Amino acid sequence: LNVQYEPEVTIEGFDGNWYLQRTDVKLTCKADANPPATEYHWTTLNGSLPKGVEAQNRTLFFRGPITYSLAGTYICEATNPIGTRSGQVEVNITH
Repeated sequence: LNVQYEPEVTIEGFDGNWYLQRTDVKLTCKADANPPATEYHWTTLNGSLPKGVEAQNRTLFFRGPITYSLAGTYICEATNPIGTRSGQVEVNITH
């Protein structure tokens, strides 16, 4: 297209406060750009992946209900010919 921009990374899924007993607590990472992407980077603020999440492509599928060990910042970066952008989300567990 006439416009070329670095991929816009967005987090989708449960919008709001995350409830312990809910399977709706999964998140999807989307990068929107003129070209899809050349590379995709998925990393959390802790640099590691929790044992409660099942990762599939740019989709964060939670294996079940959200737990305290599932709380934190999930970030993803997309590498494109126009640049690299990252999106993050901060999940908190209800009390």
